[PDB]
Amino acid sequence: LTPEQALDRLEELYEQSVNALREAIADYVDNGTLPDPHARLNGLFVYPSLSVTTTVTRPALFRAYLLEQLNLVYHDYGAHIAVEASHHEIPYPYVIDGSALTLDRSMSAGLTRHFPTTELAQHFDARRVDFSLARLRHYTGTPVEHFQPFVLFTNYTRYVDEFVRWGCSQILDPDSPYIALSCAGGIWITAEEAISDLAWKKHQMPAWHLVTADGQGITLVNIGVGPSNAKTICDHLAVLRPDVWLMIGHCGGLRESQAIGDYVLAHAYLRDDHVLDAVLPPDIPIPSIAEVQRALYDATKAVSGMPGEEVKQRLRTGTVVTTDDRNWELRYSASALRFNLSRAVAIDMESATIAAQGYRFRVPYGTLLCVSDKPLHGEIKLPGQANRFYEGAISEHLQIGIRAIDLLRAE
Amino acid sequence: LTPEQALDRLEELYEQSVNALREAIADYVDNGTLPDPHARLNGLFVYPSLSVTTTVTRPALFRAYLLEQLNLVYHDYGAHIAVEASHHEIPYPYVIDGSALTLDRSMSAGLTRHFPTTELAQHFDARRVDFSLARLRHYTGTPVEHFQPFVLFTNYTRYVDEFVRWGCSQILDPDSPYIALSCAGGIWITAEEAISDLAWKKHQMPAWHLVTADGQGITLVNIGVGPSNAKTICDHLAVLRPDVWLMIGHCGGLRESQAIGDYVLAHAYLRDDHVLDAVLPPDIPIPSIAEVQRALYDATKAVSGMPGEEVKQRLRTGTVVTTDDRNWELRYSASALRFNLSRAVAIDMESATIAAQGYRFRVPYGTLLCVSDKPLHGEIKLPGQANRFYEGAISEHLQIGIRAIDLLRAE
Amino acid sequence: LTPEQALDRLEELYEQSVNALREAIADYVDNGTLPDPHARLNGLFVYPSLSVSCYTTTVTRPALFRAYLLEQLNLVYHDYGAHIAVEASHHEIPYPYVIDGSALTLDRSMSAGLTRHFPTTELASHFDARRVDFSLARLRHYTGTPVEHFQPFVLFTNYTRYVDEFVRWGCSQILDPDSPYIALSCAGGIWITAETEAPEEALAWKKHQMPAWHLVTADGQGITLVNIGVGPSNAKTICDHLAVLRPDVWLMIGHCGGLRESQAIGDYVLAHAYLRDDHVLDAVLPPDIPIPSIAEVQRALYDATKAVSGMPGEEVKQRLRTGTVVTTDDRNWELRYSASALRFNLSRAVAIDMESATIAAQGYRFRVPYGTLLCVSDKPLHGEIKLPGQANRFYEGAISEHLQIGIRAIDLLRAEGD
Amino acid sequence: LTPEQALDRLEELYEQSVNALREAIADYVDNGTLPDPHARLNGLFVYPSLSVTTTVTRPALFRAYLLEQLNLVYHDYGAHIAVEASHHEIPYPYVIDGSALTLDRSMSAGLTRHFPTTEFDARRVDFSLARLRHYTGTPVEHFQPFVLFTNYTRYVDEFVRWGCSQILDPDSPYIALSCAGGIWITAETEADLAWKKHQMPAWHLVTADGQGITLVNIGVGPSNAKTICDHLAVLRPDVWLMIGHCGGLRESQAIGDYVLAHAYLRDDHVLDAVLPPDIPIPSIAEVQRALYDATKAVSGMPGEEVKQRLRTGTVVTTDDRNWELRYSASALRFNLSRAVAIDMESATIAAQGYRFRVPYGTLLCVSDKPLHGEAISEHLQIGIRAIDLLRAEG
Amino acid sequence: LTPEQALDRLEELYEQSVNALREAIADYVDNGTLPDPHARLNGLFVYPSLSVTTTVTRPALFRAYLLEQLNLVYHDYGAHIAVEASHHEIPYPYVIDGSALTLDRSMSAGLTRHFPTTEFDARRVDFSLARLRHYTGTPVEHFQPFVLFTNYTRYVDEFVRWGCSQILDPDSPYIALSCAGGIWITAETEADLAWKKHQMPAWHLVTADGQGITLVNIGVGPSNAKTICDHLAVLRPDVWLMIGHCGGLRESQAIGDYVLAHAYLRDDHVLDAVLPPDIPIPSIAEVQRALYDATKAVSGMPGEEVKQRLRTGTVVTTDDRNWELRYSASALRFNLSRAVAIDMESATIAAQGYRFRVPYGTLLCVSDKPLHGEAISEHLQIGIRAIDLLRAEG
Repeated sequence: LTPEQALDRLEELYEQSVNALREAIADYVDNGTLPDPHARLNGLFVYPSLSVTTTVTRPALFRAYLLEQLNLVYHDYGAHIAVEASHHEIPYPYVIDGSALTLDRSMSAGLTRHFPTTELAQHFDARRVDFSLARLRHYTGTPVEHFQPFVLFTNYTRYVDEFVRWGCSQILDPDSPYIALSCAGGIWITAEEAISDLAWKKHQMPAWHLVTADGQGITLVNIGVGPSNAKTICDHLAVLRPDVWLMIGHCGGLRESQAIGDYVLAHAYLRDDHVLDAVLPPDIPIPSIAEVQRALYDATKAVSGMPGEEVKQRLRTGTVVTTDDRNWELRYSASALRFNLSRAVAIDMESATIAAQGYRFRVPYGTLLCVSDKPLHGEIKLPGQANRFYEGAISEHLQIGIRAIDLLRAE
Repeated sequence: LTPEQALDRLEELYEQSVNALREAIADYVDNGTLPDPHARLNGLFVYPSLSVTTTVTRPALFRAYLLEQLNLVYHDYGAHIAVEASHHEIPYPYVIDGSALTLDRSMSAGLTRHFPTTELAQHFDARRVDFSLARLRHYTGTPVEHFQPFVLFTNYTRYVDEFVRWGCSQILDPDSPYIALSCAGGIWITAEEAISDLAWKKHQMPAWHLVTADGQGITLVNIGVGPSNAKTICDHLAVLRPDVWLMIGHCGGLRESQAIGDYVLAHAYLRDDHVLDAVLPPDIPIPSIAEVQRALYDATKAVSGMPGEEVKQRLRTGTVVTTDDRNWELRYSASALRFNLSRAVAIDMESATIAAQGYRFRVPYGTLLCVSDKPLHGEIKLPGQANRFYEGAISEHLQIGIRAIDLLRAE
Repeated sequence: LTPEQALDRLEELYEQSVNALREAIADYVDNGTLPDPHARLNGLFVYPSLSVSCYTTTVTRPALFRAYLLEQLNLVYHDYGAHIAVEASHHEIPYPYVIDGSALTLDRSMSAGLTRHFPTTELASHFDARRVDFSLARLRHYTGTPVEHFQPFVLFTNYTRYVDEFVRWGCSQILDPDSPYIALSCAGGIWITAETEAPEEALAWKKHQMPAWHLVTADGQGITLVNIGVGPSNAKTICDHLAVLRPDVWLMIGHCGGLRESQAIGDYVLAHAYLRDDHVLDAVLPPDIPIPSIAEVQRALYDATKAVSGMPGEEVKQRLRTGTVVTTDDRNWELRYSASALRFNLSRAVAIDMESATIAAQGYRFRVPYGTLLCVSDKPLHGEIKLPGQANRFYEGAISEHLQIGIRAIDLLRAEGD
Repeated sequence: LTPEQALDRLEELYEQSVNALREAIADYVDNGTLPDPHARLNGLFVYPSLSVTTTVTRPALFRAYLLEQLNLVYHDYGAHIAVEASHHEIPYPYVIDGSALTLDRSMSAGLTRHFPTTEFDARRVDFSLARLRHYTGTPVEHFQPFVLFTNYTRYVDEFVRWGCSQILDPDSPYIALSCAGGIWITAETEADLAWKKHQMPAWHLVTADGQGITLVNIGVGPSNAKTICDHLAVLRPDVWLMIGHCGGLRESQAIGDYVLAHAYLRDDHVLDAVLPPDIPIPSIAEVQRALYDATKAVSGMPGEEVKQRLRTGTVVTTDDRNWELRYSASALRFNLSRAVAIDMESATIAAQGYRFRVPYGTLLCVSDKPLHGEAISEHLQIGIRAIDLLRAEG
Repeated sequence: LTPEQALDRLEELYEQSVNALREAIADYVDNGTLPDPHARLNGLFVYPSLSVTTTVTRPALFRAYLLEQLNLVYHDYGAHIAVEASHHEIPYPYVIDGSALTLDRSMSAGLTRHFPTTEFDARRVDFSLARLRHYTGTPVEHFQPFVLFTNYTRYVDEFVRWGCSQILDPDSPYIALSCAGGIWITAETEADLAWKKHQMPAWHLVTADGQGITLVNIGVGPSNAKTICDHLAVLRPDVWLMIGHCGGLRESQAIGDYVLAHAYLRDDHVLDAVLPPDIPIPSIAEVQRALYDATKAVSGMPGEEVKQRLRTGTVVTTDDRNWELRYSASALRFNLSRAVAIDMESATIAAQGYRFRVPYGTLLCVSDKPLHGEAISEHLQIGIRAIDLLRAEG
């Protein structure tokens, strides 16, 4: 029972099963020692279990989060918690923290035919959480410990450049909460090269964390383009239960009055990204969150300078069409009717996906896009072709994103 | 050209074609006189046309609205308007304002084989507008002239009772803007029987208008139950281009914490009403309007008494499931998964339909439902079975609806 | 236990359970006391169970279904020498079902308290007790009349004018001492017999969504007229509940839109098929499951139209068209005729309405004989659009006969049950 | 504008083009001469169109039908009758119904290049008239207006036998039995292999006025059923009945029992595109009634007994002959549709009949109880009495 | 556990139940005696199951297959072989393959009530073994592992003729030609009507080791095609080829040209439920190559000329024989699929072959140019050379 209690038993049974297995395996490599099926059947290396009931892992990492939710039940429901051993063995690939010193084909087949491996045919159960922690590091090029609870998603490396910039000067100012910058390379920064000409080549979703003492900083992930890996990153960032993730990206404005550099606030999404159709049908509505919508509207106002509802000029609120087909223009004729029915105000390739994932995993979400092109009105040009109007508004766009996270953290 | 101009030509050519036809027909009844095909081919009785371009009707009725939009283009675009005669004849059934003195089968077939009738195989063109004006009167039991721009939709005759109550005492108070009450019976009221034990039998969607000098009062329509005639009423009320219509109804609460009498603010809709699937697919998102959402939230706060965000107790915001199958409970098992995916917070039979119609016709919309039952938690009972908790909150519910219209009119 | 004894026990037992629960609730509303887990685990307020042999079911309101239950129980008892068992079951009656209609609703010490310590409704022969109470609780509300007044022959109408005619005919019918119709149960609680003063008022449309009217006979074999409004929703709804009363037949008598050039307002349409565009039943009965027509009902409706109307051969051949009826949930279907045109053509649609297919599909689902006899009140595709209740002399003058045919078919059908 | 000669006028314009076409091509094959391109546009080969507007063809055999059709339009509303040339040239292959070419693709390379090719109106009926004679071992001129459909050789035999019994006895109205393979039997004659030479052989039992029975043995599956009806439709039959065997789905019914369809569960798939499965196909009351009577009589049931061997319900037509291998899946639908019997051509004949305005019905005989683990001449006689009954009330 | 006797052990358990079953029912029909209910549970009628787990039946003919299968499991991994009784009773109708009952529904009312009824494992293969002999005029014991599929009687004849030429000449390996209708021809003998008695007749050209060709003439449409394959599959053929005619869809190709399928546009509908149309059906390279070779040889093309008469592409199989009547609709898809020819059974044989792991291929001959307005023995010979070639590399 009790808060501070069980939480130590978890770490106990956890590190208990982890080293047991890490050893058993070593005992098998250059020896061939088989683990005792009895001690195993009793939990030689099984994931800690906790009831009040689902198995957990890396309790030390989710330490804080587990307490914040632990006593928040004890001190008002009088429930007991009998942390013990579950009936789910930890897959060995997860106990080899770091890299894996390979063996030959026969040895590896033995690991498979004798020890516990991954089992597809099986919220957030110990196994699913470990699955996403493994990948998250690989995709982002950073440790899971540095991840902050307020994340920003971008599709322009220019934005990462700025972030790291702003993030360093912030580490230098003693009046700033930010004390360090975890970079996709695996380097820490404190009080000129945080950007590596090797992160992009090595990680397809490089992240950058602006850490704070209390662990309430800003994390930025460059998810790249497309609904597919926008869905990917979210499947994983979900296990760290973020407070909110915002899509700060570029889009094609679909209305006449829009100007390159204007902003779009999505209050609905036309889901033509396909990727999540089987686990969340296109007819299941994904609403906007009043809190984030307001933080976004306010931040645009604050940073913009547009007095009161003057923002109404360069800031439109409407539905966004997210598609997995970048060259939709080749098929405008077909898309025309759906764009008209949905009164679409803009089109991009990640928004809806991010929003729906936020919706699926109960993670607050929002999208603030920047018009960087006008496909149906001539004036054709996308990010990277010298649009002084869009480029000359990236800092501004990124600022808005940060102000918003500020407004949200304030609550 | 010009505002005050053309607007008089419209009424001119209109009343011109209307009497011409009304006469021509009389000339045919007890005479058999055929109208001159030449004068006809030149516009003996054709709908006034207006370009800057779509045909119009009853210009006198849409007088105000046509000006508000007329000069609002002249005084800032320097465009000319050549009102003339269109190439669309007015169907005779519309020129017989009131009732139709019948003839025999041979005479009626002659009207058909010789004069202009309704043509299905053909925004808001003269013909479609006349179609809806004809029906609107019949369905509501009131003249089209009394309709106010702020309408309320209810599904409980109890609410109409209250409205008429409150509406009469308001006509008496000289400090009230309201100067009269147009009743579904066809009676006017000024400064004890506005409710007729014959309106409900004669009209399936009785309305009640609380008129004002400036014509900015509150109109209430009892649409009945079901998505089908919720779609019906809207197809018509659209031609009078209302400023907003709100669904003030009862619903089944789907969450445990909800209490009979609580309120639900829809921020999204699970469209299982089917009725609008062919003209607006279930995957086309219907967002909420920030203005109405706020007017509704504020009004609930104001009238409720719940301090600040205390409303959070008896007021939930979430997606609503609208269905055309009232006995959904017989099929809970099937509906379970979709209710869970959509995180449904309540279920009713008109909301989504009203919202989508509002969305289709660019008419601001919103829904404030009152939990009058809890299907998945025992505590079973619907409106009319003596729920002192729901009934003892109808005035309150109706007040909220009115406060909201007040907040919206204030803008 | 003999059939008649099985019914007496079901009654005594049911009433015992109802009363036990009403009482236990009063003790709670006052002394704040509640029932014992033991007494309940035995069956303090539990529905009785009826078993035969091995089929078994829970039963509710036995007195209301006595004739029905007796008929089925007698059959298997005498003809198959079956054994009948009656006794407590393991399903408690949900307290709302013992309240009746209205109750003493006060505070949270009630609403929340009741469902906390007493039996509530938990979703997850043909129909079991809870399923039947569900529908029984609502018929009352929807129709404005006691469930025990419903007759086994039902007539569904979509226009108030039919109710007017039905009530006239009925009133003048109970006034004829050699007629089987003895009383007229009206929506609102009004009961009309011979020794009744002022039968003229026999406001119901304000208080009830689908008011009903019953012309009862000494043996419950009269005629029930339910005026369902408009649309597939309500049709589906009323039928869900009306099915538990196990009706002999339900007929849809109402107006429709004739879709053929040669049709004349006032003409009749005998449906022999349905293009289901009502959507309301797609999930539980896909549109590809055919809804056939019942030969005996077709025959009764065909024969009644002839007899009652007096139409001779050729007149019948033209005024009484028999084909496919399309039912839609979109009243303003005209606004998009192009889209509908194609479907109408493939189905050789003879008419379009808003409740037909739904009624028939429901009858099909619940094994209740069904049929449709509509009357053309306008011609949407040929220059005569009109909403029921406007100036339309030819149709209004057709209503009385249309009703008579419906009553004749029922009379003809009741007469064939041998 | 005269409903009579007008049929003869159009009749003239047909040979006026048939002769022209044959001649023109008879030349090219020899002399190599190509017809005047101007003569073509003039209307050298086109069909004789009509107006009251549509082209026609083979007015010869369609005389009765045609005359007995236009008259209803004249002596009942007096309509303008127009009979001239059309802008549609007859396809050269529909004109080889007189001779029999043996050339080749090259010796035809010009036939397609120069002469008019193929690329209910005239072109439509021609398409069917052609094939119709190939699928059956008979000429279109022998087809009777009352058709029976079968899928069991035992019925053809049982039929050919019965026919002859009637073909000789002067009392009967049946004069000659047109057989599959160009054969022709008359009262003055004596008593094969059509099954190898024809996908779907037929056997007509002609009469003076041509109001006798005609039996076509369709293949199996809904493909053939649809196919044969597309062509037959062109002769405007008065009614066609599917009389076949089926698997009984109810515990009650016994092998030999009859099933009368009152609805169809269409799993035949073949007509889904032109007629979506949600379109309902009703049963014809008079045909339903005929089959019922024909059964009551020929069976020997007083008027109730019949219901112990006769069953009315919804039939399921599938293109999956081995549907049993996956009944687990079918089950829900069979239950939902309260299925009574299952076969492979019924709904298809019914639906096709419904599309071409041809009265239809099906009388099936249970030949297997697939869900339970478990007469011919009579079955056929029933079809006959039903046909003859329907002919009477007509 | 001995891969040999084990096949004989299971073989024993079969007759151990076949004999039992027949006996038991031979009694009831006479004495009226019902078998010990305890004897049944004991395993009186059940099938001889296997484990290495699945029942088996008719191990007799399946000896070669069976032995030559278990061995691969022993001499390659040494697996436990279990051969005992199963919990599945043999359906009484699958045992009437010795006698021939003539009773009736009532005289069988008990057969179903008392005895075991019908309500790839054992029950499955039995289902096919039965029917397979009814659809073809031949016994399952004469089926060769190399099958050819046809839809044109001209091919059977062309085939039966050729076979005999080989059946007599001692040099050839073909010894006897099993014919449709129980007929059996040998080098010592002389030289019909199967077409009337069988939906799909077959004609085997047996050899000592039973590695000869076998020709089945399937009906028309994909229903028959699917149906025949469901049963044939049970004999585990080595390969079956569809050699039929088709309509050419390309301006180039000429009547008589050949079409080799490299993909299928499935509009046959019949296999949509068990194998959704989005599942791709690939072509077998070795079979594609065989047909290509067989064509190059038998045609007389040096190694290029062939491409002027031979075309490889995607075939469209439809259940709509008169698809032309609505080509307007088909057009988009034919274009999208770059369709080359259209037929009614190809994709169906292909898909079915793909489901049962049976090498497949189709060689079609253009017999019509429907979109343009416009050899047999060779076609058949090609099929042969392809078959014989594939037999060689095996």
